[PDB]
Amino acid sequence: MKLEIFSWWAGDEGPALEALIRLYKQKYPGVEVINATVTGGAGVNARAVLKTRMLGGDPPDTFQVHAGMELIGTWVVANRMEDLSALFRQEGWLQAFPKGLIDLISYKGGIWSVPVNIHRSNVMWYLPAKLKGWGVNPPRTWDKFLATCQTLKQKGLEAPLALGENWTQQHLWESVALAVLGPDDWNNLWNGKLKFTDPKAVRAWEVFGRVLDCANKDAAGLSWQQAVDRVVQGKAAFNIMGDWAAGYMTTTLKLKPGTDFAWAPSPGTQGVFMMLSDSFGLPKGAKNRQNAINWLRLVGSKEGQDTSNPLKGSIAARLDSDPSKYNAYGQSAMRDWRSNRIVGSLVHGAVAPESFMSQFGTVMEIFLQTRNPQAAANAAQAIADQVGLGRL
Ligand SMILES: OC[C@H]1O[C@H](O)[C@H](O)[C@@H](O)[C@@H]1O
Repeated sequence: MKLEIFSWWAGDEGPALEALIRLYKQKYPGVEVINATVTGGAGVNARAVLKTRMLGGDPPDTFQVHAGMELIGTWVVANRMEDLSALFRQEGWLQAFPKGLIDLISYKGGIWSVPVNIHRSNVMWYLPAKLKGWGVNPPRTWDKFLATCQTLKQKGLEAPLALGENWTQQHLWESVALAVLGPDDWNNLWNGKLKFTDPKAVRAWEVFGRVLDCANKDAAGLSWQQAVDRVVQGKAAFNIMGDWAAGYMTTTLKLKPGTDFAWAPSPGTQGVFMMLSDSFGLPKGAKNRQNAINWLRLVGSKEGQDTSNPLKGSIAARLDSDPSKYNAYGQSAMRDWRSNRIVGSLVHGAVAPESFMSQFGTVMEIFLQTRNPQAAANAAQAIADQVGLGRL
């Protein structure tokens, strides 16, 4: 009796998953659970290893996968995933999750994964005590951000923005783009109505370039946790990162939300929640099909999601989640989830296929070397053209 769970929740990202695994082992003491993590922020490495396994005919029993185009445009269109519609009916999930989320996991009459959470991409983290020590406010626009960072450089803070490795630069970029375009034109990139070479979209890269000039010069070789650490250490003022950062700061670092650190929407994005969702499906050919199905039932449940997510920093996908189980960050994100305009993340798989996502890092590499907005814009457009962005 075995169950192999594939994810990128390694190291200090593992607490929430480990909690779910203990829960599963209580309910199913016969099953030896293989925690098959591929170490690497945002699943860049996991994606590559999964590809080797899936194409090799050796699927895991289930794998972490983002709801939306990431899920659909890779293993679903390849006809390698089981349709979960029957299970959704059995569990009452169609009424348990918001319709917008159901839509992301639905394609050609089937439902293809089970959401465990909602993360938000567009969060700016800072230490409200360090900001007072520097006598600045948390910036609500990119102009105020750029002006505040200049003040901080003047006051001796060399790199007021914390930044890490390539994907985290893309992560920053999607917040900047959302701010510059607004939610509708952000959405228009992904349906192909707005070209990346439109002056409106080129400007995303202009604003992004200036933001990049407030960042640490050693960013390329740092993990997302190391970039958060810079803020906690006061070697930076700000970091734009998903709310797994809140999980890191509370679960791992034992910091108190609101007093030891605070949060705001990414500058220029207040009122918009850029979402993503970690989900699990059922691969065809899974060696342990029933055990995996039982894992899906747990991750789709209120008991599972309200055990795991408070540790993670994400909120539950389930509408019936109990807010009393969440700290001050969790409860804030819960509120914004219900009230804000919702758009999806690029970097975390909601809005574009892996064909595009995987090549966006190359685009970002070339912006880092050229710092030419038009070149980057042109590169994103060529990629979109080559993959047929919008066809799914
Ligand atoms: O690795 C950092 C984060 O990246 C991913 O995009 C996941 O959706 C999230 O679960 C994870 O914490």
